[PDB]
Amino acid sequence: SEKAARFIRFCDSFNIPVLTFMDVPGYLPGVGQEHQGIIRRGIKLFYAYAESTVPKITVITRKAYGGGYAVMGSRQIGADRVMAWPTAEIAVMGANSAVPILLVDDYRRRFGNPYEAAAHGYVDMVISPSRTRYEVARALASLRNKRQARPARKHGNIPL
Amino acid sequence: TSTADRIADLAARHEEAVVLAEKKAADRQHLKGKLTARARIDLLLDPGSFVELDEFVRHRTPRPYGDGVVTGHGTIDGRQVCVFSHDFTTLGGSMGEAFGSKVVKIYDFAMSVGCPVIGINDSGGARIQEGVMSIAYYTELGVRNVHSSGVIPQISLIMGPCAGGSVYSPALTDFTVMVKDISYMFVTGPEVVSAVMGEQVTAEQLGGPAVHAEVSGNAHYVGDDEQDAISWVQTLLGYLPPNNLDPAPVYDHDCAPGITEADLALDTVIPDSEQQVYDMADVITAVLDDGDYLEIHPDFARNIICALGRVEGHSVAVVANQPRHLAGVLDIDASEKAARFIRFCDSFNIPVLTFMDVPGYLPGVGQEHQGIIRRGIKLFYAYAESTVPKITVITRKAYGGGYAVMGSRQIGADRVMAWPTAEIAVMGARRRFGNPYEAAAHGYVDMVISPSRTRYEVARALASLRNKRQARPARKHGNIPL
Amino acid sequence: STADRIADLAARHEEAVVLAEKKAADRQHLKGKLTARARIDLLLDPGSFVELDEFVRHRTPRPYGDGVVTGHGTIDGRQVCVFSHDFTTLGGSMGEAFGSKVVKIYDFAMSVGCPVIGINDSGGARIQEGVMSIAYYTELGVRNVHSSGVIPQI
Ligand SMILES: CCCCCC(=O)SCCNC(=O)CCNC(=O)[C@H](O)C(C)(C)COP(=O)(O)OP(=O)(O)OC[C@H]1O[C@@H](n2cnc3c(N)ncnc32)[C@H](O)[C@@H]1OP(=O)(O)O
Repeated sequence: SEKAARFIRFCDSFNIPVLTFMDVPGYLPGVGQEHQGIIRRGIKLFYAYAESTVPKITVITRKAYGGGYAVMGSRQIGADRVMAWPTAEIAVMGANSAVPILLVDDYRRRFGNPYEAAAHGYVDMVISPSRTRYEVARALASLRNKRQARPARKHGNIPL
Repeated sequence: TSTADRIADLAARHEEAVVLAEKKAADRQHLKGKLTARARIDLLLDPGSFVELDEFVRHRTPRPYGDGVVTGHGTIDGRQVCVFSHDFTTLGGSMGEAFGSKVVKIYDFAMSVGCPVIGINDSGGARIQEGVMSIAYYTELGVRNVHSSGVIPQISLIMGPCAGGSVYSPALTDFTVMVKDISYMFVTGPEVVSAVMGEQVTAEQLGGPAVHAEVSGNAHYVGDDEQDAISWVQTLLGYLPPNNLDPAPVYDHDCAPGITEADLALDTVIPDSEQQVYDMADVITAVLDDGDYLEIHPDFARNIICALGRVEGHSVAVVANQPRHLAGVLDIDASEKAARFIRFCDSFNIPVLTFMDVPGYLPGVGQEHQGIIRRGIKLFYAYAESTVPKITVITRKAYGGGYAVMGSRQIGADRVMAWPTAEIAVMGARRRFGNPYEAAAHGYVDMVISPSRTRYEVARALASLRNKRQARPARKHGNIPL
Repeated sequence: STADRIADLAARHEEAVVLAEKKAADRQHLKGKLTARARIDLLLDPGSFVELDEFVRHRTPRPYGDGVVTGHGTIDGRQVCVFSHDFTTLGGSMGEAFGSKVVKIYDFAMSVGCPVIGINDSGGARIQEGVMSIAYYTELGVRNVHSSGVIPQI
């Protein structure tokens, strides 16, 4: 998170578009990461994406769960174009952790695909992987004149 | 049908939304020793000031009113604030689309008029039943935290088990306040940790108030009970402006125009012996009105102090090295605790008052491999970027990089005064260098004063600097190390 | 000893502010002139003067303050910045320490937006310091120019 966060804020400061290739199970839980502050330090990546105003294209190759999906250049966090491969899995959780809240599991493959997210317009395209380059290139071309306003402030108060 | 029928029908829906639902939720949260969402709002807000919004919102597809959250605005000590409060009894407090809509609306209002947002959390995070949609709304909320950052004060009360987005949004707000025994914070709960990683940990070991108040740093304060937490938040708001444009409150004061006994005591507070320590709070209290201050992160990085007080009725931010813990050295934790504090205060135009007694940085493999260079430099960045008035009082040790960082003149402090016990040098030990007079010769300190004049000089410096204005770099934002 | 260190500060304070004022009055009254401090007390409201860089010294006699009294105070309740040359000490000549002290209070006045009164009484440039004395004259001039029409200058 800290590696990618400062990378993104840097690129946003010098107007380099950010292209995200996403396949994320989520944030890493467990006592090691909590006592070291994963809650506020992993969220630095969220701040970085939402703060940025450069064009942002996202390709979802496979896993897209929970906070990982939110942070990794989702549409709601400010991505201009979100395209998904058919192998994309967009859900709040994996089926192994969501269903011990009722093998009524592979009916949780309601979510094992991108088509619910596509139904709500949370992804813009469901493409064959071979068209990725094509679709990235034109998306980047379409976004070069993007302009976005920024909050009126001395500076924000990013978690430290 | 009739007009009277429709008005009686509205009264009936309102009894079900506010009375019946509340009694049901009180019964189920009694199982856990907790108050209800509405009870918490009534403890927080001025009596009779609460205006509830979206009372009759329901999920689309049992569809209770509110979908598990109570939103609205009110006043705290006469000034307007916006509030939302999770209902853990409805689906574990998880956010669905109706839930998220209510929160998104209340945040949009607070951004629109520029008042603080108090979020009262008691939630499992994102509602699994709604899939992508719940994640979408929590992201909208987090985006609004980010666009609010440094624009309106944001305060989170953690008052139950909290996971996922229910800890992610608080982390983006300015202050997180937990409550003893009843609250927790983790990415995901202990049973998911067991099924996935799989470690066998108790909730208190994984993310209890003590873990976050003393180890991770995620909690700025832990209240003994809910009302203690809520009372802390009310006191905190009493120091802060509503937004980053309008001024902080000014209270009247009983400060003494001459020199008192408490001022004279500062002349004897520093021990004669260098390996004897003292309590920096004994210095802090002699300067601040009524000797009072609200301390941020009191149980975390106790080798530095961060507090808000008042000088002549004006809000003042205090950063001070505490010699009673780890000799008052700087480590990673003290650096990041004071760094974020200073940046918050600079965002909201609170002047920073620094008491320096710093022998240097904590040495060791633990510090160096855990990133003391890029994490400790955050305090340097915080000071150098700030434009608020900065006054620094140097009481004793002031060596090397520690001297540089703690609000020296060169890093941008507007006023630096030194006590005769101050030792400003590259390193210690020949004690013709054990004083502030080489620094005073170069002008690096502006004044060498008897300690008892501290309160008098600080008060006059702050007043001299109320109209300070300083230009900022032309940029979208900086690139502070993370 | 802490009490010793405070006592020592009291001693140096009196060689910088009190005794130097006696010697400076003795030599300037001979010429029908007041001293830098007495002029500051005539200018500012009683008890409002806050003196800065009292113990500044030049680098290479190294008197405290290097020949200029600087600080801020009030005139009829409103804030002003002030500097006052001490013609007795080192001729009131422009050195690097001297110029630093005046630059500091000019930066302060530009920072907080208050007028600056400068009381001039000077034999010119400290020649031993060479081009540095020029460098600091120029620095002050530039601050006069960036202040021009922004804060009043007397
Ligand atoms: C600011 C940045 C925002 C970013 C946005 C994001 O990325 S959001 C990240 C995405 N993922 C998350 O937020 C999920 C994190 N939450 C979790 O992992 C889990 O919910 C948990 C750790 C709280 C486990 O809670 P438990 O159910 O074991 O606790 P408990 O048994 O007391 O809960 C009682 C009731 O609440 C239900 N419940 C609890 N959490 C729920 C949830 N998240 N969604 C739906 N239902 C939930 C349970 O079904 C149960 O219902 P019944 O009593 O009726 O049986």
